[PDB]
Amino acid sequence: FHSFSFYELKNVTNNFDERPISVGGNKMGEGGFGVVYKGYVNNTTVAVKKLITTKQQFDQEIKVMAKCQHENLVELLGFSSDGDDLCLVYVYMPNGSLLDRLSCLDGTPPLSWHMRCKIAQGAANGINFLHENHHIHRDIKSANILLDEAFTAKISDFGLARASTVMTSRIVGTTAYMAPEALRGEITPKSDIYSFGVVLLEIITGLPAVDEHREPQLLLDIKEEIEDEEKTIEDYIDKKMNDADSTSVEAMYSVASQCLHEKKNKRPDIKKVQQLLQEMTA
Ligand SMILES: NC(=O)c1cnc(Nc2ccc3c(c2)CC(=O)N3)cc1NCc1ccccc1
Repeated sequence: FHSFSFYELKNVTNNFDERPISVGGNKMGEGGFGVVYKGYVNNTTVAVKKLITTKQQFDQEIKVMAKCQHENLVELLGFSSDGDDLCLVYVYMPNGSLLDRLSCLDGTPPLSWHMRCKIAQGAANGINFLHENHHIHRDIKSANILLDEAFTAKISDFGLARASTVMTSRIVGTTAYMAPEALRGEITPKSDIYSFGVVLLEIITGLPAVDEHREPQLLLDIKEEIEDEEKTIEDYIDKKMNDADSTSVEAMYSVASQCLHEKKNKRPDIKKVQQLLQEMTA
């Protein structure tokens, strides 16, 4: 890819400025894995991820990348195994995460239904490619669907991804998005489909998967509220959009509801998901 040299990265991220971008700093975000900073490497704006158990998820991401190169996956430009810390250099996504755009973080406009259908279709192509190449993401969520200049969906965080049903003791991912069997230890591509279903619900509603001050706290519980005839998806539609037509909204929910099949084998495969998502627009 490119070994970069820790000192070039330290330099281009203003000595890894802890100050947020908001105040003119370099810190973009965090996560248990490490801090992500904005850098400037030869006119190119980059995203530099500086990393409980000490070099795992590093060589994992490096291996999953190189293997995986699709227009719906974030591209890794380099790494840095020298100096003082383990860094990874990805392409800077100017339109941040889908979670950010759905929540209108930092006064951005609300995504239209048109944009949301491109984002769903695109993210499905990315999962498709990953599954075609026998990889299971294990953390499909809206925070992990990044958006470029043209609002193309790019799937991120492959440090947990596994080559493909096997059970495990170290259970990882984001609950609220996690499939019931994934919460039990089952490593399966079917879990990725379930987690995508939660993302479609987030796209439709504009509601985050989990909200402690909301009833229900878990967004997947609204699927039960809808199915138990109490309400309709039309009552949950993101009011922050002028172009969401009930016919395609119901079509997305139909897909989301199929993904959110509690029984792993009853869920559609990513290819079925892609063709139903294509159908919705065409
Ligand atoms: N506009 C933005 O805020 C923004 C710009 N560029 C990004 N690049 C990027 C690409 C691949 C990967 C990562 C970041 C982290 C990783 O693991 N892979 C991510 C962004 N937001 C989401 C974001 C995610 C994590 C931390 C801070 C921020």
